[PDB]
Amino acid sequence: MGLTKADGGYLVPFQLDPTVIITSNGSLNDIRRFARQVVATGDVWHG
Amino acid sequence: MGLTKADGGYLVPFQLDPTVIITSNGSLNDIRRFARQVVATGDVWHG
Repeated sequence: MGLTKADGGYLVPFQLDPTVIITSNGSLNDIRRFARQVVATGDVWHG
Repeated sequence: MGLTKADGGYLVPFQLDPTVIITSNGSLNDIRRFARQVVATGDVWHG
Protein backbone atom coordinates (compact mmCIF):
# COMPACT_ATOMS: atom_id res chain seq x y z
CA MET A 1 0.00 0.00 0.00
CA GLY A 2 2.12 2.85 -1.31
CA LEU A 3 2.19 5.81 -3.69
CA THR A 4 1.04 3.99 -6.81
CA LYS A 5 -2.18 5.45 -8.13
CA ALA A 6 -4.31 2.37 -7.45
CA ASP A 7 -2.84 1.46 -4.05
CA GLY A 8 -4.08 4.41 -2.05
CA GLY A 9 -2.44 6.98 -4.32
CA TYR A 10 -5.76 8.61 -5.19
CA LEU A 11 -5.79 10.08 -1.67
CA VAL A 12 -2.96 12.58 -2.25
CA PRO A 13 -4.01 16.16 -3.09
CA PHE A 14 -3.09 17.80 -6.38
CA GLN A 15 -0.90 20.88 -5.94
CA LEU A 16 -0.57 23.49 -8.68
CA ASP A 17 0.75 27.05 -8.79
CA PRO A 18 -1.64 29.19 -10.88
CA THR A 19 0.93 31.79 -11.96
CA VAL A 20 2.07 31.45 -15.56
CA ILE A 21 5.75 31.40 -16.50
CA ILE A 22 6.53 33.40 -19.63
CA THR A 23 9.19 31.71 -21.75
CA SER A 24 9.55 34.36 -24.46
CA ASN A 25 12.81 36.26 -24.78
CA GLY A 26 11.18 39.50 -25.82
CA SER A 27 13.18 42.47 -27.01
CA LEU A 28 14.47 45.72 -25.54
CA ASN A 29 14.88 48.80 -27.74
CA ASP A 30 15.45 52.40 -26.69
CA ILE A 31 14.83 54.01 -30.09
CA ARG A 32 11.56 55.44 -28.81
CA ARG A 33 13.52 57.26 -26.11
CA PHE A 34 15.69 59.16 -28.59
CA ALA A 35 13.48 59.36 -31.69
CA ARG A 36 10.81 61.91 -32.60
CA GLN A 37 7.10 61.20 -32.16
CA VAL A 38 4.51 63.08 -34.21
CA VAL A 39 0.79 62.33 -34.28
CA ALA A 40 -0.57 61.60 -37.75
CA THR A 41 -4.07 62.14 -39.11
CA GLY A 42 -4.96 60.09 -42.15
CA ASP A 43 -2.68 57.88 -44.22
CA VAL A 44 0.56 59.78 -44.87
CA TRP A 45 2.53 62.60 -43.29
CA HIS A 46 4.40 65.13 -45.43
CA GLY A 47 7.13 67.67 -44.76
CA MET B 1 -14.14 50.57 -50.15
CA GLY B 2 -10.65 51.19 -48.80
CA LEU B 3 -7.79 53.66 -49.03
CA THR B 4 -7.02 53.46 -52.75
CA LYS B 5 -7.57 56.71 -54.62
CA ALA B 6 -10.31 55.38 -56.89
CA ASP B 7 -12.16 53.55 -54.08
CA GLY B 8 -12.81 56.38 -51.66
CA GLY B 9 -9.24 57.45 -50.97
CA TYR B 10 -9.89 60.87 -52.47
CA LEU B 11 -11.51 62.07 -49.23
CA VAL B 12 -8.54 61.83 -46.85
CA PRO B 13 -7.25 65.34 -46.03
CA PHE B 14 -3.75 65.91 -47.34
CA GLN B 15 -1.51 67.14 -44.53
CA LEU B 16 1.80 68.99 -44.48
CA ASP B 17 4.28 70.25 -41.92
CA PRO B 18 5.23 73.79 -43.00
CA THR B 19 8.49 74.06 -41.07
CA VAL B 20 11.55 73.54 -43.26
CA ILE B 21 14.21 71.01 -42.32
CA ILE B 22 17.75 72.17 -43.10
CA THR B 23 19.74 69.46 -44.88
CA SER B 24 23.01 71.38 -44.64
CA ASN B 25 26.27 70.62 -42.87
CA GLY B 26 26.97 74.15 -41.69
CA SER B 27 30.36 75.02 -40.25
CA LEU B 28 30.98 76.01 -36.63
CA ASN B 29 34.12 78.11 -36.57
CA ASP B 30 35.28 79.59 -33.29
CA ILE B 31 37.73 82.30 -34.36
CA ARG B 32 35.35 85.17 -33.66
CA ARG B 33 35.42 84.58 -29.92
CA PHE B 34 39.19 85.04 -29.80
CA ALA B 35 40.06 87.53 -32.54
CA ARG B 36 40.13 91.31 -32.12
CA GLN B 37 37.15 93.17 -33.59
CA VAL B 38 37.41 96.74 -34.88
CA VAL B 39 34.72 98.80 -36.59
CA ALA B 40 35.79 100.32 -39.90
CA THR B 41 34.28 103.40 -41.51
CA GLY B 42 36.00 103.73 -44.87
CA ASP B 43 37.59 101.12 -47.12
CA VAL B 44 41.02 100.40 -45.59
CA TRP B 45 41.93 100.12 -41.91
CA HIS B 46 45.45 101.26 -41.01
CA GLY B 47 47.60 101.06 -37.88
